[PDB]
Amino acid sequence: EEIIWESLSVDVGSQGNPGIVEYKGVDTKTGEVLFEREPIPIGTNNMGEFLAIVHGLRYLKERNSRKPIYSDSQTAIKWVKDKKAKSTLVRNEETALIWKLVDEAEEWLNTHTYETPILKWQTDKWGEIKADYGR
RNA sequence: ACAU
DNA sequence: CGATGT
Ligand SMILES: [K+]
Ligand SMILES: [Mn+2]
Ligand SMILES: [Mn+2]
Ligand SMILES: [Mn+2]
Ligand SMILES: [Mn+2]
Repeated sequence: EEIIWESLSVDVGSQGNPGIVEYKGVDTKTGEVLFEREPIPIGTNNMGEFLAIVHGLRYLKERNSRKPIYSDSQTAIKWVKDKKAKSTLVRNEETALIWKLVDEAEEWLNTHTYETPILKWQTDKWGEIKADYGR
């Protein structure tokens, strides 16, 4: 209904899907970039969206912030809620790195607590999420 | 059909 | 046009 401007917005960017994956988090109110992941050689859009939310959870918890997180990915929001990323990406030598990051994110979710609301950014009403890569 |  | 997901 209404944008919660006091929030963190996260998004994936990619070159190919599957392909090179990165993500970033920004202050929804100002667009200031708060964190950026170094590009990962092979992953999927949804894996990256998942890692971006989990990194946001860790970022906010470390600084004792109760702000919500916006994501535009229905899939990734559900995976975080389930603490399980149900990706179809083959597990092989080429995909080992992204799968290590995903498994490690799930492990974090299963060993830590948080109250952070994870909210759907309503692209159809509000335009692109402020962490979008412009591609 | 919806979300990327 | 193709791919990732519920
Ligand atoms: K979008
Ligand atoms: Mn997105
Ligand atoms: Mn796993
Ligand atoms: Mn985007
Ligand atoms: Mn895009």
